[PDB]
Amino acid sequence: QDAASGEQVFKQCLVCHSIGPGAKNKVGPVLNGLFGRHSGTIEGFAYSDANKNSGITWTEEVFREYIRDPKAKIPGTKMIFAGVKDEQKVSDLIAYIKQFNADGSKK
Ligand code: HEC
Repeated sequence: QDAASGEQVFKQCLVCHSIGPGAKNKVGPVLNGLFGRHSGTIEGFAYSDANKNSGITWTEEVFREYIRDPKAKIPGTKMIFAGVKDEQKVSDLIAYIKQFNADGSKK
């Protein structure tokens, strides 16, 4: 979707997550290079067993389902957040996050 627009939806996430150059782990783990990565693998982040042992691979479709209702997808997750219900917002959000490489540089 529209990355400029996803940047604004990302503000809800920024409180707990970093993205971009120099991103560091906070309440939540860095989101650089998210798509394609296996859940619970950012080094130095203390993941819940619920996330670490889930066996999830972060594809766009799986991100989509998770973000609408995190607790429904990963019961017991430390990510206590109501989710993003709006379809367009999710599509924008995806566009924004997809811009980043694992190192925080922009594709
Ligand atoms: C604090 C109140 C959070 C907000 C707001 C958002 N996230 Fe989050 N996120 C948070 C925690 C504590 C964790 C770890 C969960 C655990 O159970 O260990 C997470 C995790 C994620 C993940 C999975 C990451 C992985 O490496 O597997 C994703 C994909 C994720 N968070 C995305 C995300 C987005 C897109 C948000 C904005 C809508 C967002 N989170 C908000 C804490 C918090």
